Amino acid sequence: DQICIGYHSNNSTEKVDTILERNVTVTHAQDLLEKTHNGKLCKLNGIPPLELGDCSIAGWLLGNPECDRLLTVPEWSYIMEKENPRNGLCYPGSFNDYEELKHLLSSVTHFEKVKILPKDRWTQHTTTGGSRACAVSGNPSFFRNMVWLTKKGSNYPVAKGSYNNTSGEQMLVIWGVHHPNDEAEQRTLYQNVGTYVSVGTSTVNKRSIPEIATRPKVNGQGGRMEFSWTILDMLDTINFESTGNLIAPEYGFKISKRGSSGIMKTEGTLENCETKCQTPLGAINTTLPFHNIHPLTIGECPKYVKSEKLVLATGLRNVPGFIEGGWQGMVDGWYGYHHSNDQGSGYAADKESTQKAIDGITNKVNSVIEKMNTQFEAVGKEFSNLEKRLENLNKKMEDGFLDVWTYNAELLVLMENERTLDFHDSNVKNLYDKVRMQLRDNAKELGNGCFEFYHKCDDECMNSVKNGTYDYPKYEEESKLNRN
Amino acid sequence: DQICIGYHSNNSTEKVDTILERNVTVTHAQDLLEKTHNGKLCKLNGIPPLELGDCSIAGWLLGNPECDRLLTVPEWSYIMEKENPRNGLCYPGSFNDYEELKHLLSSVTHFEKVKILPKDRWTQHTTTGGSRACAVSGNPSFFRNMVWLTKKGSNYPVAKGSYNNTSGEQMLVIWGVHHPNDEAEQRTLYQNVGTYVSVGTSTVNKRSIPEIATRPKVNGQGGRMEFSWTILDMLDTINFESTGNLIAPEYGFKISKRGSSGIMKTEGTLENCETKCQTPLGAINTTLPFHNIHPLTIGECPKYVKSEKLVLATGLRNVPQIEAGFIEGGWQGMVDGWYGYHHSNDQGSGYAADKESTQKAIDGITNKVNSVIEKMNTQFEAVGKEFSNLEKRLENLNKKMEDGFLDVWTYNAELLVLMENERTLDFHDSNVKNLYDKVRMQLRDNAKELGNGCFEFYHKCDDECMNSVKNGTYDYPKYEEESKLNRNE
Amino acid sequence: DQICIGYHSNNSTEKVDTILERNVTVTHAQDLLEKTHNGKLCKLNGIPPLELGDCSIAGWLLGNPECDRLLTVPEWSYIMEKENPRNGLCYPGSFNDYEELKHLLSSVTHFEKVKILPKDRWTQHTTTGGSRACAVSGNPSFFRNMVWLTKKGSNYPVAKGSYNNTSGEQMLVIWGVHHPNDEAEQRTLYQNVGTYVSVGTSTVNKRSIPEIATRPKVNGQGGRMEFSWTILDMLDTINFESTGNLIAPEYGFKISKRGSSGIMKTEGTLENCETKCQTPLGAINTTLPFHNIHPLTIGECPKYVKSEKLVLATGLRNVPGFIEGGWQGMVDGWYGYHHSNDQGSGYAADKESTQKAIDGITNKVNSVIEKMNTQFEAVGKEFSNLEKRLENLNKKMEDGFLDVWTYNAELLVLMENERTLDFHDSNVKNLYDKVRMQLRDNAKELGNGCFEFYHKCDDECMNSVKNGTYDYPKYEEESKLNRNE
Ligand SMILES: CC(=O)N[C@H]1[C@H]([C@H](O)[C@H](O)CO)O[C@@](O[C@@H]2[C@@H](O)[C@H](O)O[C@H](CO)[C@@H]2O)(C(=O)O)C[C@@H]1O
Ligand SMILES: CC(=O)N[C@H]1[C@H]([C@H](O)[C@H](O)CO)O[C@@](O[C@@H]2[C@@H](O)[C@H](O)O[C@H](CO)[C@@H]2O)(C(=O)O)C[C@@H]1O
Ligand SMILES: *[C@@H]1O[C@H](CO)[C@@H](O[C@@H]2O[C@H](CO)[C@@H](O)[C@H](O)[C@H]2NC(C)=O)[C@H](O)[C@H]1NC(C)=O
Ligand SMILES: *[C@@H]1O[C@H](CO)[C@@H](O[C@@H]2O[C@H](CO)[C@@H](O)[C@H](O)[C@H]2NC(C)=O)[C@H](O)[C@H]1NC(C)=O
Ligand SMILES: *[C@@H]1O[C@H](CO)[C@@H](O[C@@H]2O[C@H](CO)[C@@H](O)[C@H](O)[C@H]2NC(C)=O)[C@H](O)[C@H]1NC(C)=O
Ligand SMILES: CC(=O)N[C@H]1[C@H]([C@H](O)[C@H](O)CO)O[C@@](O)(C(=O)O)C[C@@H]1O
Ligand SMILES: *[C@@H]1O[C@H](CO)[C@@H](O)[C@H](O)[C@H]1NC(C)=O
Ligand SMILES: *[C@@H]1O[C@H](CO)[C@@H](O)[C@H](O)[C@H]1NC(C)=O
Ligand SMILES: *[C@@H]1O[C@H](CO)[C@@H](O)[C@H](O)[C@H]1NC(C)=O
Ligand SMILES: *[C@@H]1O[C@H](CO)[C@@H](O)[C@H](O)[C@H]1NC(C)=O
Ligand SMILES: *[C@@H]1O[C@H](CO)[C@@H](O)[C@H](O)[C@H]1NC(C)=O
Ligand SMILES: *[C@@H]1O[C@H](CO)[C@@H](O)[C@H](O)[C@H]1NC(C)=O
Ligand SMILES: *[C@@H]1O[C@H](CO)[C@@H](O)[C@H](O)[C@H]1NC(C)=O
Repeated sequence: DQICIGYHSNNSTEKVDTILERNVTVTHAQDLLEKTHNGKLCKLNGIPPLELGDCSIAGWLLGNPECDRLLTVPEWSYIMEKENPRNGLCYPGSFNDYEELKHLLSSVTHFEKVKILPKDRWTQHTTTGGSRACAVSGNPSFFRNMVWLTKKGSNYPVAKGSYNNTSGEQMLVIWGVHHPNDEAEQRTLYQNVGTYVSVGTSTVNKRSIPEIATRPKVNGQGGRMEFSWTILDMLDTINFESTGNLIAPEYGFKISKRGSSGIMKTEGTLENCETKCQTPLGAINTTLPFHNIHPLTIGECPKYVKSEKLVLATGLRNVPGFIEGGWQGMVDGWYGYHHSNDQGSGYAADKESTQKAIDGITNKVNSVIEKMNTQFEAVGKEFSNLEKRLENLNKKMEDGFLDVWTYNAELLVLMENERTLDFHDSNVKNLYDKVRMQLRDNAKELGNGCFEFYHKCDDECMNSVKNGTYDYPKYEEESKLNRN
Repeated sequence: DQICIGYHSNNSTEKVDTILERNVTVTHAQDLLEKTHNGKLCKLNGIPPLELGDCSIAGWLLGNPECDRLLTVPEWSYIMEKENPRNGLCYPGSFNDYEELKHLLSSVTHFEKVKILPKDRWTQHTTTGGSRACAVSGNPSFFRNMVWLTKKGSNYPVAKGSYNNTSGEQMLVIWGVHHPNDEAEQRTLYQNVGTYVSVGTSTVNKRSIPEIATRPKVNGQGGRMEFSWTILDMLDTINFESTGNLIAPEYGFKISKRGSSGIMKTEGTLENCETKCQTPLGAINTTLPFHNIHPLTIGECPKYVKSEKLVLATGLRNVPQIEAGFIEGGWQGMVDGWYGYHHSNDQGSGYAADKESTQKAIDGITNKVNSVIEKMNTQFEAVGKEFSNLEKRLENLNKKMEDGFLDVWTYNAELLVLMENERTLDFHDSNVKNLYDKVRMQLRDNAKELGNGCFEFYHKCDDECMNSVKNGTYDYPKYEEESKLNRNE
Repeated sequence: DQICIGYHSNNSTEKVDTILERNVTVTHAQDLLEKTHNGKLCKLNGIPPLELGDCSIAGWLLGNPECDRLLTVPEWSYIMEKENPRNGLCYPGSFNDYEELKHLLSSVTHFEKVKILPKDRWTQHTTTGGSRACAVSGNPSFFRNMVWLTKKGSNYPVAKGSYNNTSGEQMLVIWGVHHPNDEAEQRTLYQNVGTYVSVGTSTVNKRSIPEIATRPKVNGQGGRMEFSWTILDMLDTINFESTGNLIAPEYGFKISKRGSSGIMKTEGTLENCETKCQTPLGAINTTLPFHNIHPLTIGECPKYVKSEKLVLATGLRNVPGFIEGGWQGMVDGWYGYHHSNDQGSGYAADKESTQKAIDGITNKVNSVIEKMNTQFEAVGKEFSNLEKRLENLNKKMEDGFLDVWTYNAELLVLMENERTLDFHDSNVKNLYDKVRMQLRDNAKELGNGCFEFYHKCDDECMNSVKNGTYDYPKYEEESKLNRNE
């Protein structure tokens, strides 16, 4: 009668890492990292994104003539913008607090255009101005959402306009000022000198004086246009007054939906899919809790780790008694209790320690996945030319948190793998020690892992041993008899 | 003649958590987290806070007529403010660099009001102006700490004012400019167009022009007042000069105490205590090194971890015998030590507890606890800050930084406690096994092990011999022949 | 006839720390922290730094009369500046976006002065203006890189000037405006009131109005000067137009080399070295992976840990069979097989488990060094008086990352030391257990960590025992006969 204790072995070829060892073969391994994407920019939960194409956000909002397909826009999930869009400010100029506006838009879904100041009310001015820098079929044109006020005859009466926000939600209004390149152009466009533009609401209050200087010709013109914006609250009023150099708005952008969104800097084109989260390189379809594609993602999907391998060893060592190696024969459990009697042999497994080990390993896996749900998520942000210190601060903070969490994940995986391998070895050793303890001195220890019984006993005796019910006082006299 | 080795079990029901097992019962556990507070706003080391109430900081410094109880305030320890104070700028307007002023005030204790420009020196102008927006008992009034200069008769001569800071410390000066809502109002109040307000110090150079615009009515007025500030260095001079639209200061605020304080956003009222540190929800009076009430605290008290439970296992496992050794469970009789060494002689018995291993294990566990506590004293402490409407990027940056550091440190603390529990339980098991192995080793082969954790001596010894075996002075050559003779039977 | 099992002991006096016990004596230890510097400021890879002395960046760029030794400056590796420089803006005033310019300079090597607007083209104005705030040898002087245009005779014609950047790289241009203290001074200097200064590029549009006010006297003057700057792109032109209060530039600064550099706030001078890594306190010359001198560093050299000692335990516990302690007479390896045959004895050491332990320890050391090479590196930054919140944010972020990484390193070292000591003890115990298992009952376990054979066998048999080729059916009969006695 022999009762050898061992561990199940198989033919898997999965390798894991450890603190003391590298490239170790195990039986069962669970991967936690996804490294594949389909390389397609496409829908999020059935709502298509907004594709600006060769357009900028400023060009979309001001109404660039080239960007005429964005005049009416349905609900969206995210915004796709090129890194250096070509169609931006048709007329050269600047946008004040552009990056703050982009940050505000990042969490704003569907807009709704409202005609707040029609073009027919300006009866004492000319509203048909345009420039060749914004040309359609060769003829001069202008922004679609704004009006350029100019002389009518030879006078420029004081321009007044007001809007009381009775729409129902918050509204965004954009206005501008014009800066000519000489006094002659100012006199030929507005018939006044020392003009002003005044805007006033319940919170904001500006009065801007046009600035005239000689400048290089950008897009053919030496003049510039300065654009500002504000957010108008419910039941609030905005007032406009100008003796000259006013670019009045015609539409305000009501905020309609709101939600979680973002702006993506991609060079791709919209295709037809349906994914759950989207990265600037492609979509992700996964159930694993980590990925290594791109830090900036939109939707609900795994955390980002800057690593190439994250494999958790949930099985045993693959080395083909337990002092020589594993057993290929066993298929039931994890720990070996070889059967060999006179009437027959067998390969029965142990149902006691196996369940405990499975529960412990599953608890460890779940704890590892659970400890990392509080990771750091990066959010896109834009910074101007004179804000390089802030940009460096943001970049360094994001990189530092990413490195910290990558280190944490890798160290946890390594330590858990080492603990798992040692845990299995200790479990097998403890089972062998318990068998030797219970059986006591009524056997000889062969050395390879099992005992040669000193007393002849049968199926009932040794399944009693397996159940931990061997009774030393029950059968020892014949053992001592055959001891001689 | 029979010795045994086991461990100690008791009646405790504290539960601890481990990286592999959940809700494991132990003998002794030490708590580290604190989850209670009195829910009262009260004193810090005997110094009461500055309770603004319904007033804002601008309303306190400018002298809003509703904030007349704060004209002279004593030394404070922190400032209590509401999220949306009702009484701020009674006359509508703005306040340039408000948040920088609040950041400066977060580290400034007791002020001292000094009359730098008396109201009576303006003998060529009118100083009795006021608005119904800041009205007391129906009649018009104005800010208590400022002067509104208007024309006297039909003339507004150039107004000049200087102050040389000989007060002995740094001074805070606040001025303003009035923006009317048409040209007629400007001519009715100052009798001039194209006016200016100029302020000049050694490091400050400004010249503001009025901005006339059509605006809605806030608190009944269409005009606005813009306020600015500066910090005057010692032995420095500040100059004022204006053709119109000047809201001149009358008092200057002198920094006197300095120290560590803060601005707390709360909606409660002051009460009677004496606390060591204060949170916006209450106060903590304990000695544990962790808490989970609110990230922003003023004073000296534990660090913040976003966890619900943090218990360290400083004891054995609790699996007592159902209905005599470590293979079955623990013994209730060991009240002297941690590692039991039950003995039983021919004439008597007992439950003596070992000493050499117990003291070493106690020292090790205490060192581990102290190391865990000491490794986490370099945590991240959150500091309150305020941001404007056009600074959302900066606010998001600050919020993300604080939240990320809190998450990192919470993860560190939780993982450390888990690993400590695992290794402590394994340590105790290994130490019991080591003691048993040492006893078996010294015993050599002069006993038959019963299996249940202990062996019955083949040689018949007495109290002295078995005490020597306990101490570790068992001599094989002295008592081997009789043992062999007995085992021959 | 008897063998024994043990480990190696010697007379080293290195102490390591562990999570369960402090100041443990070990045989072999490795240090990972550098705590020494030469206290000198000196060259980085053969290129000397730029020594500003008692001058600020603004003083160097605007041409202060005191900083006359920096008119021509060769290539550099880093910039030396004092906390409170003496010679800065000789004429009192301000510098717009000073910290952004310093950040731009933080990654810019060699400049090249280009004379863009000569001093002789202003044939309708007086260019010889000067002040006693910047005085050389008593007489009034001015900035060397700037021109002060005043009236000539009794007229101030409109002043125009343009430059087209054909130099071949980006060029930095600085201009200024003047603020007098009274209307009389403005009339004396320029003959016009309500003057303007206008600057225009393809991305910059500005119109500045002089601000006249009464101010205290700084450096003996009540006026102020405000300076601004811009970066000119290639093939882009800049236009200047003013009716007064214009401080025109004469030189532009072409960015010629670019690279990695920095600004270091120090008070020392330049000595002679050839270092690879420089700190504001001194230079570092080491191959260890960590240091604790100063967070700010220029060059390539170890990471910063805010700690006092970091020692990794490589060897065994140094206490002088394996139960009573280690052996002092073993020199070959770590785990030994002290044997004593009938005709002799010895102190042989095993060569199979020793290699495994050596490989494991080396892998652990290399791994510990490898995981900690993605640390956080601090970069110097400057903030103004009204940017206190940003400064506090930056300081708190840098400090927090420093503490996080210090904690990580310390915990790693402590846990690894515990694991190493336990690993060595377990390995020795495993060796003894495997020998005892292979010997089967043909042994009399003495207790002291080793036993006496029950069968008399020679050197070859003992070698076979040590090599794992011990044969039970070879010499068991005589052993049983002996044990029956
Ligand atoms: C010197 C002074 O304070 N004068 C007025 C003041 C200003 O004339 C102006 O309103 C600045 O905001 O305003 C006060 O007076 C007025 C009301 O009583 C009146 O019904 O409506 C006026 C506007 O049309 C004006 O508001 C005020 O602010 O209430 C007070 C004072 O007389
Ligand atoms: C063209 C020029 O530089 N002219 C003066 C200059 C200006 O007149 C003005 O001071 C701008 O700051 O200032 C200098 O002259 C003067 C002193 O020598 C005199 O004692 O006091 C003057 C003021 O009351 C004035 O400061 C100067 O800055 O020293 C030089 C030059 O003559
Ligand atoms: C903007 O419109 C709203 C409503 O259309 C105005 O609010 C009303 O004001 C009148 C004053 O004559 C009150 O009688 C109403 O009760 C108000 N309605 C609500 C819903 O509050 C508001 O006054 C207008 N804004 C301005 C500047 O006149
Ligand atoms: C502000 O007052 C201080 C003294 O209270 C002035 O400093 C003195 O200036 C005179 C110049 O005539 C010197 O003789 C004294 O030695 C100075 N005393 C001290 C203590 O420094 C200071 O000049 C005044 N400020 C202004 C702008 O005049
Ligand atoms: C600045 O100088 C460059 C180089 O001479 C000018 O670029 C040239 O412009 C002319 C237009 O008449 C073209 O024919 C050349 O081919 C251009 N040269 C290059 C290398 O592109 C540039 O126009 C000048 N700037 C201004 C404002 O005139
Ligand atoms: C009211 C208006 O738009 N007027 C004219 C403008 C301006 O006069 C300036 O040139 C500013 O661009 O410019 C054009 O001549 C041009 O060729 O761009 C078109 C147009 O006739
Ligand atoms: C496995 O990792 C070890 C590192 O110890 C390396 O030497 C070996 O080449 C690796 N093998 C493969 C197939 O990558
Ligand atoms: C995502 O992968 C699963 C595979 O489990 C597949 O069934 C599913 O169709 C995939 N999703 C899409 C949108 O193709
Ligand atoms: C457990 O036993 C102790 C004996 O000291 C006793 O004080 C305590 O009240 C008991 N606890 C319970 C819940 O019975
Ligand atoms: C203890 O933790 C276990 C987790 O395995 C949980 O199932 C059980 O409900 C917990 N008990 C209590 C009283 O919370
Ligand atoms: C703090 O609590 C302790 C109880 O441990 C109490 O003795 C002490 O008086 C309390 N301190 C205050 C200020 O209430
Ligand atoms: C070693 O460390 C211990 C801390 O447990 C301390 O008590 C002892 O003084 C230290 N010895 C030396 C020589 O530093
Ligand atoms: C740095 O130290 C090494 C010692 O290994 C020495 O050889 C080398 O010359 C030193 N470098 C300098 C610049 O002194």
